[PDB]
Amino acid sequence: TQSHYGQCGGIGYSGPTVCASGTTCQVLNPYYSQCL
Ligand SMILES: *[C@H]1O[C@H](CO)[C@@H](O)[C@H](O)[C@@H]1O[C@H]1O[C@H](CO)[C@@H](O)[C@H](O)[C@@H]1O
Repeated sequence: TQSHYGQCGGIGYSGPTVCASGTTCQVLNPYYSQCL
């Protein structure tokens, strides 16, 4: 899973998108979504 404060869903982001249990994937910007 993605770490806390990590990107959880960018458009074209091939890395860890699934937030860790206890973190919310908050889309902050078009490509930047962060596990908060
Ligand atoms: C958490 O770790 C992931 C890799 O294991 C990264 O992909 C994430 O973006 C996230 O890293 C960022 O946030 C953490 C918060 O603890 C910082 O420690 C990292 O340096 C980085 O800024």
